[PDB]
Amino acid sequence: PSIVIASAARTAVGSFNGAFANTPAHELGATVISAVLERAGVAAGEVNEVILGQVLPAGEGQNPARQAAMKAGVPQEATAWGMNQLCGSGLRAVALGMQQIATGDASIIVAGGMESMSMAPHCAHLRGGVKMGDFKMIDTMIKDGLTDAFYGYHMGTTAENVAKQWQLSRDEQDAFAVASYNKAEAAQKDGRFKDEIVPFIVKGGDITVDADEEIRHGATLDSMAKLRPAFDKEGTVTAGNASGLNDGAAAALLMSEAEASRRGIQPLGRIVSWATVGVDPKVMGTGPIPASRKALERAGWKIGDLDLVEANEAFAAQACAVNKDLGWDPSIVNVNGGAIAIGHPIGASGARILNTLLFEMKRRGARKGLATLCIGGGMGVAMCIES
Amino acid sequence: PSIVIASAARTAVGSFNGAFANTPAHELGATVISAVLERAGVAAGEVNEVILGQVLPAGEGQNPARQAAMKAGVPQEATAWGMNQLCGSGLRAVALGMQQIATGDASIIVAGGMESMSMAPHCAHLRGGVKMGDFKMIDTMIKDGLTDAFYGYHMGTTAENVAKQWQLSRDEQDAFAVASYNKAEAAQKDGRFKDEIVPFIVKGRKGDITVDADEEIRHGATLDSMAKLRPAFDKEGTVTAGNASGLNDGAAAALLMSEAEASRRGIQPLGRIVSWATVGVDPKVMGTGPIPASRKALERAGWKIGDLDLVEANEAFAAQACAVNKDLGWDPSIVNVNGGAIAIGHPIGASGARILNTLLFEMKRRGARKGLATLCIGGGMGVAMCIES
Amino acid sequence: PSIVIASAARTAVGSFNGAFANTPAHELGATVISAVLERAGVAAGEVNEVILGQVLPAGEGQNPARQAAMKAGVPQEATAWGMNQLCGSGLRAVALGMQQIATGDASIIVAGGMESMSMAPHCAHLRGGVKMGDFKMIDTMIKDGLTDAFYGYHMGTTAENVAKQWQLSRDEQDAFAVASYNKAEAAQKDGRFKDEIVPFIVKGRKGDITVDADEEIRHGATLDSMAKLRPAFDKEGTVTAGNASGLNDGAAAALLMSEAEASRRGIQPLGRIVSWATVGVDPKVMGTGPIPASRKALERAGWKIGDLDLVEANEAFAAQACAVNKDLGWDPSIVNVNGGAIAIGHPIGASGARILNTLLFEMKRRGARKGLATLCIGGGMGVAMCIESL
Amino acid sequence: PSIVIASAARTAVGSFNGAFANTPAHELGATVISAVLERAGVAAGEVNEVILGQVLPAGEGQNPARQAAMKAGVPQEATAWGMNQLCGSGLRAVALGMQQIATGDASIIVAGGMESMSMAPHCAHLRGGVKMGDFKMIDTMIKDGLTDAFYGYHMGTTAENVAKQWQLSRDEQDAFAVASYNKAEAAQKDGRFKDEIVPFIVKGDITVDADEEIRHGATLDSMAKLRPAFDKEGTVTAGNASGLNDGAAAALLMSEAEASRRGIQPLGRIVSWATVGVDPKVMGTGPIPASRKALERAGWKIGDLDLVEANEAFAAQACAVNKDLGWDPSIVNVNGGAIAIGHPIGASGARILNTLLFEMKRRGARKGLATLCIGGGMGVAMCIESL
Ligand SMILES: CC(C)(COP(=O)(O)OP(=O)(O)OC[C@H]1O[C@@H](n2cnc3c(N)ncnc32)[C@H](O)[C@@H]1OP(=O)(O)O)[C@@H](O)C(=O)NCCC(=O)NCCS
Ligand SMILES: CC(C)(COP(=O)(O)OP(=O)(O)OC[C@H]1O[C@@H](n2cnc3c(N)ncnc32)[C@H](O)[C@@H]1OP(=O)(O)O)[C@@H](O)C(=O)NCCC(=O)NCCS
Ligand SMILES: CC(C)(COP(=O)(O)OP(=O)(O)OC[C@H]1O[C@@H](n2cnc3c(N)ncnc32)[C@H](O)[C@@H]1OP(=O)(O)O)[C@@H](O)C(=O)NCCC(=O)NCCS
Ligand SMILES: CC(C)(COP(=O)(O)OP(=O)(O)OC[C@H]1O[C@@H](n2cnc3c(N)ncnc32)[C@H](O)[C@@H]1OP(=O)(O)O)[C@@H](O)C(=O)NCCC(=O)NCCS
Repeated sequence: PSIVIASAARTAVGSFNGAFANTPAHELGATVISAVLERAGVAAGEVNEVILGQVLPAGEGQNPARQAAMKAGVPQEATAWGMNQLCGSGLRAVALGMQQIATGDASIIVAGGMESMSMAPHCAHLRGGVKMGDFKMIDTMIKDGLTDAFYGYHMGTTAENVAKQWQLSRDEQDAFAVASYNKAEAAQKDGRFKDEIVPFIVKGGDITVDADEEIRHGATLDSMAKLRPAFDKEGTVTAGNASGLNDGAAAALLMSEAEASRRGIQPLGRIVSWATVGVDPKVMGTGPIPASRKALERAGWKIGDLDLVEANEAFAAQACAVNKDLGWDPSIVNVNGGAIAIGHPIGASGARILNTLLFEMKRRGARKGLATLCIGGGMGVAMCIES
Repeated sequence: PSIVIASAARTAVGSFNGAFANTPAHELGATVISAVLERAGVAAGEVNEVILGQVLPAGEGQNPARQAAMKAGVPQEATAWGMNQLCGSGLRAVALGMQQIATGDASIIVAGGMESMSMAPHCAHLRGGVKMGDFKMIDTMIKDGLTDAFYGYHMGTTAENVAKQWQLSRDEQDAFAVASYNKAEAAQKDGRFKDEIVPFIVKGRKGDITVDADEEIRHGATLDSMAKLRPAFDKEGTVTAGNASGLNDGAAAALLMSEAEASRRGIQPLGRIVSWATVGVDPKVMGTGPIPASRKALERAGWKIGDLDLVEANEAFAAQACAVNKDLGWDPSIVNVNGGAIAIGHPIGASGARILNTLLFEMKRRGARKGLATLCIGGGMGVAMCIES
Repeated sequence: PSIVIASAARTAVGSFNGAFANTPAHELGATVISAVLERAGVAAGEVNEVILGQVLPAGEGQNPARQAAMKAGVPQEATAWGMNQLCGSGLRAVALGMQQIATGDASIIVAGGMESMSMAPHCAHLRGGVKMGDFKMIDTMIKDGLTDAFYGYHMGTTAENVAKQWQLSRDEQDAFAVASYNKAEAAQKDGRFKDEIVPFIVKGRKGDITVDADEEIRHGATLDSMAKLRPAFDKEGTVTAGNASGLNDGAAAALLMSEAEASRRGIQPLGRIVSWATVGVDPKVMGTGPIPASRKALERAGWKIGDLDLVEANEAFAAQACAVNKDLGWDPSIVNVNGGAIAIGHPIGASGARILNTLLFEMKRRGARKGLATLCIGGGMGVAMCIESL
Repeated sequence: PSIVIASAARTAVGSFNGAFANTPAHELGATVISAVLERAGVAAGEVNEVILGQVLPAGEGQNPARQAAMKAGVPQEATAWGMNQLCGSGLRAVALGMQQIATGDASIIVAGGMESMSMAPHCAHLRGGVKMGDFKMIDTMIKDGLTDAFYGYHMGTTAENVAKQWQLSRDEQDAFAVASYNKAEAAQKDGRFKDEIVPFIVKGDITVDADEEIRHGATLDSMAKLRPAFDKEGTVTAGNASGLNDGAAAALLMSEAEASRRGIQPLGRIVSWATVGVDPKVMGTGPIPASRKALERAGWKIGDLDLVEANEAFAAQACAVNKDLGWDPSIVNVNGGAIAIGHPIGASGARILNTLLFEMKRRGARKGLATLCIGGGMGVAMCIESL
């Protein structure tokens, strides 16, 4: 039961109300679905199932994963469904597609994630009727994506809990963000994102989007320190050291190692192990810590065996706590930047960092890799990759 | 790897804006999660993951499956997530939880579905701003749950295509519906739903109300009143409110573990999962989805259609249900012996686990050895699972 | 010039989300407009202008007063318009229609008010767009009708201000409310509302329903159940849902013409408008508006308070109504003889003309010569009108 | 009783979602109320009543006329109320305030209109509850301000009916619109709007003292390239029709004897007024019978008029009005009209009264006439004589 990633692709990460301001998530998803089939030389008729993670599907219609699969050219014989583990949806969907082939219930799976947070609507329950008084139109992006359902405050407040408990100062979080911007800004000019990015044509004059628009040029430590806190009047999490609201999609083509050998495909890597563990919702940013340990234990690897690490940077506070506890070399963690600079599409972030992990391992010849993210509500997910 | 269903439970199916009119889906889910743990003698601290299918989670908060697990008593160390394959979500989640234990990544899984379509809100994209003119507040239940995203018409229109293609008259669909109502009315009086139903406490402010009976079951469904109804989707069609399933709320789940685990704990499971399958079809005739799904599930299990002792085929529409029983050709006396969704109700996210609950307890109640549960899915898909006692 | 009220009519006052839950205000207005023409023997083609007070017209369309006139049969040559002085709109519209005839710019006026508080929609400004976060859908009835724009609290809080300054206890307000219910229930049983009420046919989906009785009047209002209610505006206050007027729908109007015109047509008018007045007060105690308005009206008419034979003072709240009767000092036995808005209902835009209808028909049945109608107005205003019989 | 206009003032007319995009109507009204008081030397404590026409007050609060009076300094002893006769509201309020003094029920009146069409909200009746299906959020500006309640189509459709019956071609309407822009742009450059306009401070603070709808260099070629805005094969376009605008205007009314006792030189004497209704299909023909009734009530002939202000709701309705009555077009809208200046529904009636009054004093005209059309099939006119 050896499962490999034959190919992977992702769209550029768009800013909130930016290039993808009016593009539904399934429009970004099918472009990625068509890319992983074209990059692997596999026809759409051979896909058995499409598994796309999505957190904000309100208003898009019946099963947006089916719409993305039908629009990419996957025939009606295949099936499609969506799943939601918040920020780990994109990565958990890859593990779920791996289990479909491992149990012998499928041969070729397209798994990933898609998210259009700009298209997230405002909602309100109006069936019972409002007899008298004002009622609130709730932002589904904030309520169903960014607000803890057990304590009522934003994910940024949970990052404040991580910063206060781990004793991470404002200057330590800002320096981590600037380092993420500098690595991401360098990677874009050097063209290290060109392989993983598939261009998306926004048919409006038509506009082709093939570059992450969240990268701001010349991020200075001085401009980072002038920002006001966004969640606590005297807090430490700001707009600079926290991930933003973004749109995008990413996916991967899954098949057995024997199947890839029969088709002459050179896969990006083999999925050797995965894990998901839950933590206290107050400190949801610490999720990747027990998940990465469980994944490495299942793979038989030590922390020193890792050659490349992709840890999602939801917040600068949560990212500092993860790298210090596990103790892995920070020079191999997010070599090309993180979500603070690239963007954070919730449903697609799991597959987004998997794309960056896969293409960078082949680019520099890394043998062992690990991708992990934190999940709102107090959870984590991790996956071990071997080239 | 042999995976068994150690226990199962479901809430009563409530009417649209009825007893559960103001109850969130995760509150119905938490009751079922606690029930399957109590009925199997398994503590909440041993659950590894909770998998709940849900189609309409807008406005309920971050990951309602996590909320249902935390409120049911499952500790924070465990994980939870939701999935969406429309009407087959409740049953696919059970197959997904079965795969978690088969691959050795988990030991005990709570899988099922929950749906509160009464709590489904109206929405509208307003970030760009409406400079001038009227805009529509869209019903998320209709848009994301009941409308085909490729052709724009309701699921009832796909049933009209099935009825015309299979040449099913208005009288044949009404006769199937009346049979479904009468079987459900008999099952309710005989108490055949008491074992599977777990009572839900509607915690109100002017008195608590206990719900332990499906309120959609209509007493004395007559063929004359069935023929008096108007078509609901085509001005000259055949599908009416009587021969079609309704809008409902409810939750259902099952406790999954290996056969060795149940033997170590002295647990007597309700059944072993022998096979499952999911196939896609044309969205125009999505009601024919269960036909190739049942064929692949039986083919994967090594069974023939004649080997089945009990059959649970979800009755999304009377037209779609008649075409399935006619194609496969199994004995209709073993299909939905206690009624179907036409009489009980059709909570989209929870229907897959709902009919699995009725299949499991009825197989135990009458000593059936082999069973099959199957549903159709909007967009042109089907899902099926074969159960052996 | 001498302007008289040739005829008057009003619909039954409907409960909030009751019989008129889905009937637009102009549908109730058209019924009343047709009634005052039939009761006076005046054809619709003779009306020069229709003046209808309305406070909550959002969502009803372009100028609902014009819609009510066109549906009642008033030809397109005539004009129609709406005005808004809150709770005094129905009565101010009559004074405004009288001025149209006084200045010689019109001959026959249909003036009154209409209100459908059940049909008042929720609204929100969405042109700029909500980039991120929740926004509020505002109840237009609460915001534009029942909330003071200067202090932000409900009209019921202004009644609490009146109760504190006049030292009106909960027991006195409850006793005033129970007395209002018993007078209204007695008047309804005796049929004293039949003349003023015109039946309204609720064109529904499963058959037409005729409404000809005020449905807010509850039979057998007890002081014990009144005292068990909780305060509705202050957690430790005195104004409750029982001693305060409710949310209601309805319409009322009158046909105005000169005394010489009515004499030429052989019409016996209901009364002569002798004087009117409107004065403003502090918005904190808006319920005291009728005190300076009634005095200014009596001064303009040359009357003293003792000359009045009948008084119709709108009962917005039990606190404001008790403070008005104590200041002016008129005999309470001649004030609201058939009950008030606490029992009948308070459709804001139409209440001014509603109590004018009750004053006019009660003056004719008992032979009263001098009458006065007055109401309080949100924001700190009052309006009053003096009527003399013919 | 002879009633005069002691003073008049108006704000600059703002574009839809322009300088007044977030300014409530009563904020514009208070500025105008304070202006007419200062220009006449009359204190706010002397005002008896404020009468402001307003058509779209949804969401602004209880009686916006009272809010404008309280903020302008008018004491609580005075009264205030709003009225609604659509487009003729601003001018009818002046006639109503004139009647208050004629009957001896008031001495000093501030009458006019105010409108903030940008602040008009979307609404929907939700008390009964929407059990199932989609419902519409209704634009109160379109529904309660611009849509005929008897035939269901826009006011621009009624102008199409006017154009067909009088046989007014597209070229004639475009030439009328361009002429209106050129007259308004010339008057602005020469400063003929400076006297009537009171500057408004949009609280960086921004001072607005110029009508922002006036476009410099309006060409006939770009006018003819525009598409019809109400009928796919119609003749009314965005260029030959008035727009959606915000603004306020008012006037100070008192008896001629009162002004003489105060040493005030009035802008004019109100000699007559009239309002007549017409068929709602051709509501633009309202000024035709209304102006005749006003002239008949004043004892004047059409040839006696020295200056005319006829609101330009549409180029089609304005051409039909000038042709029927037959007055000299060289004395009609000498400084431009609503096609170039703007058309704030509640304030347009008083807006053209301001333009008529200051232009009559500027050139020494003795007799004037202001008139507008009203949705639903009505018209209003007023005759002014200088003193
Ligand atoms: C930033 C956030 C908190 C919302 O605040 P926001 O108003 O939308 O942020 P904006 O970009 O619109 O404005 C931020 C300001 O800081 C400035 N700024 C932001 N990042 C900066 C940087 N890195 N360097 C310098 N300046 C910066 C922006 O230009 C902007 O300027 P302004 O003061 O004129 O507005 C949003 O990113 C957020 O909600 N993040 C949560 C992500 C999350 O929780 N994901 C869940 C996974 S746990
Ligand atoms: C069919 C549907 C439109 C029904 O609409 P509905 O009008 O709200 O259904 P209701 O029962 O509330 O109203 C139906 C009317 O017929 C009556 N009626 C319905 N079923 C009846 C029956 N079986 N016997 C007798 N009378 C019946 C009802 O009492 C009601 O009375 P009314 O005429 O006074 O209104 C809706 O339930 C539906 O869309 N179902 C399919 C949803 C779906 O897609 N499910 C998943 C399949 S993929
Ligand atoms: C006072 C007010 C807030 C009440 O809100 P409400 O929810 O509609 O009050 P309700 O009538 O629906 O219910 C009140 C309760 O008291 C009871 N009650 C009301 N009046 C009663 C009476 N006269 N005697 C005995 N019991 C009474 C009702 O039955 C109800 O009990 P329930 O809830 O168990 O059924 C509302 O009527 C209001 O806003 N009034 C303002 C009037 C106003 O401002 N007018 C403008 C003039 S300035
Ligand atoms: C006609 C109306 C719909 C305007 O159309 P609109 O949707 O607002 O579109 P716009 O106003 O932004 O103008 C549209 C285009 O015409 C162009 N245009 C407008 N006026 C122009 C002019 N005078 N000369 C040349 N070009 C012009 C604009 O630049 C714009 O070009 P763009 O689309 O590339 O940005 C609106 O102004 C209206 O309804 N007016 C009627 C008001 C009314 O009836 N009041 C009641 C009277 S009784």
